[PDB]
Amino acid sequence: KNIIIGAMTALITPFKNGKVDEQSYARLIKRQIENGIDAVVPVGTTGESATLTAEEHRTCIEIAVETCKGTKVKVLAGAGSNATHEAVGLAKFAKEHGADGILSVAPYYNKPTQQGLYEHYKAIAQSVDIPVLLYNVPGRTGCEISTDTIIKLFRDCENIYGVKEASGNIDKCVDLLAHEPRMMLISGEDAINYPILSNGGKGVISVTSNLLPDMISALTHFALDENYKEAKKINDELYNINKILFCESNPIPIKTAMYLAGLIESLEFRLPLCSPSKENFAKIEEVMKKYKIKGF
Amino acid sequence: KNIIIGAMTALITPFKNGKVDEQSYARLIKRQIENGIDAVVPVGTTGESATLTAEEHRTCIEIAVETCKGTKVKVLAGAGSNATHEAVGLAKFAKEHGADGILSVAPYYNKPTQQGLYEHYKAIAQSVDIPVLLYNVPGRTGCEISTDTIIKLFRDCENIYGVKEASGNIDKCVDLLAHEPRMMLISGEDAINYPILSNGGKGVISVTSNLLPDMISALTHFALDENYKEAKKINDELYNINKILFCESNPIPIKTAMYLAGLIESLEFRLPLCSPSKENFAKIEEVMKKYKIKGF
Ligand SMILES: N[C@@H](CCCC[NH3+])C(=O)O
Ligand SMILES: N[C@@H](CCCC[NH3+])C(=O)O
Ligand SMILES: [Mg+2]
Repeated sequence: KNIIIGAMTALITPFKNGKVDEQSYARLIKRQIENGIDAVVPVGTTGESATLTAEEHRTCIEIAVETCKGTKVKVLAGAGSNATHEAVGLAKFAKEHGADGILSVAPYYNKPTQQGLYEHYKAIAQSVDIPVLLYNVPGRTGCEISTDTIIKLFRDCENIYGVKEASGNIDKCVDLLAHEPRMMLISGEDAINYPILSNGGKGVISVTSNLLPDMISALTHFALDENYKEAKKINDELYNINKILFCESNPIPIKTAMYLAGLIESLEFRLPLCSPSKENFAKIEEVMKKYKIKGF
Repeated sequence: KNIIIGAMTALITPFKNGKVDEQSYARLIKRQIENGIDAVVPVGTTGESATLTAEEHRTCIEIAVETCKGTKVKVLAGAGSNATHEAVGLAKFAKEHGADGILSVAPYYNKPTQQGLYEHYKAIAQSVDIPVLLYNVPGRTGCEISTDTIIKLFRDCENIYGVKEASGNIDKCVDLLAHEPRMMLISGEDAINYPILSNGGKGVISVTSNLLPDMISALTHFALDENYKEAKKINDELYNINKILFCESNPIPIKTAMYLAGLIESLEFRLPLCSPSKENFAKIEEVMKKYKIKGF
C-alpha cells in the first residue's frame, strides 16, 4: 500500500471578514512545511469543514496542494461527509486536483450501521486510486467504526491504509494493531500521541501542531525511531497545552492560541462556532506562556 | 407565541431508483392527514435530511406544504444544519414557501458551545417570522442544548416556542417545564411519549406515527385531554414497536416496516444508510404483527 504517515497537521481555516483568508492559509501551511511537518490535512474538523461551502472546501484543498508542491510534504485532503455521494464527490475532487490522499471522517448525525459504514468507505475507496485514511471520532459523529469494520475495510479495499483514531481508547489501539499490524494507526488525540506511537502507530494528525509544529514533528520522529524516552519527554511537556486546547470545542482554543501568538489576524469563526469564554481565553493565554511558539 | 403542537410525524422520505419518490411522498402525507395527525415534519432525521441535496430537501418541504394546503394539518419543516448560514437559508426557504414553522436540530459534528448554540438559533429565529422549534438529540449531534440555553432562547427570541427532546432524560423534561412552563416541550422519543405529555409536554414528533399514525394521534389527544389512563394504555401497547423501530439506527427500521406494510414500494435508502441485518428485518416483521396498520 501507499501511505501518508509521520507528523501531520489538521489545518485551521482562517477567516477575514467572514471569508476564507487564502493568503493567510498558504502562509500557515508554509509555516508547517518549514517546521518539520510531513503532511497537512486541509479542511478536517479543525478546519471547520462543516461551515465551509462546497466551493470553499475545494479551494482550501487546492491551496494546500499548490503550497506543498516541490516539497516533501504531502496533502491528506479532508474529504469526509455524512452523505456517501458527497464523500465520493470530495474524494474524486481531491484526486483530480493533486492531493496525495484523503481523510474521510465517519458519517456524523445519521449514525450508519457497521454494514453501512463498510459500504460508505468501500464506495469512497473505489472512486479513487489514492490512499484513504479512515477517521473515527465518535464524540463528534455519534457513531463508531468498530475494530472489525476497520480491519475489514483495510483488508478488502486496496487504498484504505489505516485510521486516524480520536476516541481516547488505547485498548482499541491495541486491538487494531494486534489483529492487523499492517495498517497505519494515526493518533487523532494530541495528549496521547506518544502512547499511540509507542504501540506502533505511525503518525499523528495533530491540532497542537498548528501552534507548535516543531515540537509535534520532533515527538513523532523520535517515536518513529523508537527513541521513546525523547518522544515521551515531549509528550509529557506538551500535556498542559494539549489539554487546554480542548477546554472548549476544537477548533475554538487552537484558533484562540493562533490569534494570541499573532499567527492569524482576527479571532474569527463561522457560526455556530464562536469565541471562547473570557475566562477560557485567559486560561489559554496563560498556558501558552510555557511554550516557545515559532513565528513565520 | 404562535405554536405548532399536537401529534406530528417525522416523515420518511421514500426513494425510487435513487431519487425522491414525490408521488409516494404526497400519498404518505395524505395517509397521515386522514388519521388525525396535527402536523407533518418533512426532512427531519427520519427523513434522511443528511443525504438529500439542497434541492431535494426544498422539494420535500414544498410537497408537504402543497399536500397539507386547504387542510387542518400544519407543516413544521425540517430546517436544521450544523452550519448557521445553511440553517438560516432553510429557515428563510420554509417561510417563503408556506411552511407553518420550522424544526431546527442542534448543530451536529462541530459541537458548538452554549454561547454558539444561542447565537446559532438567534440568527435563525431573527431570519423569519414563523414559529421555531429547537431540537435536541445529543446521541446524534454530539452536543446538548442545555436547559438554561433553551429557556434563554425561548424568552429572548419571540419565534422560539419550544423544543423537541430526544435525549432520554425525563429529569431534563421536568427541569424545563418547572422553570419555564410556557414553552412547548415536544417528545422526540416515541417510547416515552406518554411520560413527556403527562408532565405537560404538548406534542410528539414521531417516528412510529409513520406506520401507526392513528395510534400516535390518539395517544397524544388522550393525553392533551388529560385522559392519562388511555394515553398510557396506548403508550404501553406501542412499547414493543416503539423499541424495535430503533433496533438499528432510525430510519432504517421504520422504512423497513413501511415497506413490509406495503406502504412504500422499495426498501431503498441513501448510503451510508442501508438495509437492516436479516435478523433485524425478521424481528421488525414479527413485532408488526401485533399492530393493526392502516392502509391508504
Ligand atoms: N454543513 C454540512 C455541509 C458541509 C459541506 C462542505 N464541507 C456538513 O457538515 O456536512
Ligand atoms: N450532508 C450535509 C448536507 C445536507 C443538506 C440537505 N439537508 C449535512 O448533513 O449537513
Ligand atoms: Mg531517526
